Amino acid sequence: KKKPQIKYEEKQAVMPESAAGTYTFEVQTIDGKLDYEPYFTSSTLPWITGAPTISSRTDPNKDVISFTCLKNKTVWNRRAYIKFKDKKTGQYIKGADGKADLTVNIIQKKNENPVVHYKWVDGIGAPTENQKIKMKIKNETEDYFTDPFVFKWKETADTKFYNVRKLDKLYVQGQFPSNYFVINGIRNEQIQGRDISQCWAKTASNMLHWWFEQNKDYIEQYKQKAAIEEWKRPLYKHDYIRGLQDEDEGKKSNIANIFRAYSHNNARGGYIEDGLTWYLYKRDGQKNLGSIYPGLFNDVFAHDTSPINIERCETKKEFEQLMNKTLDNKRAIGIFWQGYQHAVTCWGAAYDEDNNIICLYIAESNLPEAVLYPFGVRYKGNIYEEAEKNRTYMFNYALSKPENIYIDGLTTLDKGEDQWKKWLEAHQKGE
Ligand SMILES: [K+]
Ligand SMILES: [K+]
Ligand SMILES: [K+]
Repeated sequence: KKKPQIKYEEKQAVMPESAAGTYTFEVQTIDGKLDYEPYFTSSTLPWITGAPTISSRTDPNKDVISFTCLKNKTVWNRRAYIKFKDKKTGQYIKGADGKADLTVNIIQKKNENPVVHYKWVDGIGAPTENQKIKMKIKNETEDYFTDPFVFKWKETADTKFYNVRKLDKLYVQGQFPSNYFVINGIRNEQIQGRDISQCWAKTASNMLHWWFEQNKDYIEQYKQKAAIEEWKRPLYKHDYIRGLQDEDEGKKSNIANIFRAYSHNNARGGYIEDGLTWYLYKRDGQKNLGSIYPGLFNDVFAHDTSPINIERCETKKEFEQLMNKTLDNKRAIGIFWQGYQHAVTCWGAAYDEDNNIICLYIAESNLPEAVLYPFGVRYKGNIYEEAEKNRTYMFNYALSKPENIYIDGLTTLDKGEDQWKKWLEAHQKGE
């Protein structure tokens, strides 16, 4: 009497559709019918209902194994594993090489028709359908990314986000104006500013434009009530001119021009939070960041009352908690990572029906178009039984082979409403 065995060609994944259902695969039964029991390697996987079972043994050559899945609402494949226990010995059955356990890889396919909702940074509106631009797949082929959340948000006269671009990247030698980089400075001096490594400053400038717009009425009062230092008076405005051609980027943003003319362009880079501090209040660390120190609202804010925060994330739970808190608190968003420290601005996020964050809409100062670009959000480990670390990779749809960008954290800028309120109540009490 030969011992019956089971076999399965492991290179064959079992791939159920995204729909809910009971799905099957076949296990070969050799020399009879082994007494075994299938088991998922994790029993707490929420999208699998119960254990797998042997649902038919009528064919002498094969067993049918069944398992039941919930609908995959997400835009990612998801993975489970089935092993088999010999019921007499209690031991896991060996695979073809005789050493590894026999393991069947289950990969339930993604939702091809997700319902997506969006959350944008407070005060910048939301894209109209006419402002959403589909994206060609690059290798530019004539294929397009076809998932609805993959769009560029085109800047127009009517859009309210900010995306200041690096003049060093836009510049075409011999075609752009020779004076493309010239800036008229605070003392009406002419300065040539370069921005090739100023990712951090472009991100700070975008956030500062948003902050000056949000706090426009407070800043008007501040200019009328504070004893402003004479040289700083021209800095209490923000001009961001939409509709300019690339050759005119030097005229587009007074804030970006201040960083370009008076900060540094060190190839190591800088930090978003340092640019934000430098613009808004005095701190000893930023003493030598530039050749001037704007510190425009030190009467309102100090480091103790700071509207700037820095937080890190290393899991899907950490990233999503941070993003949702920031978006629900009317804060602007800078994203950083070590690549030199890289920095971009985030203006919003796309969500699937499970509230997973699936895409970010990014002002990238290194990228050429006057648009926000979609950066897809992906994970390499399980998102149901999360490991100690599950980095939130970012996928640049615009690039022809997108290297993985592990988000390190978020530098955020709050409106500072309580601080502004306390400042204003203090002046009216003295009046
Ligand atoms: K689930
Ligand atoms: K099980
Ligand atoms: K998964």
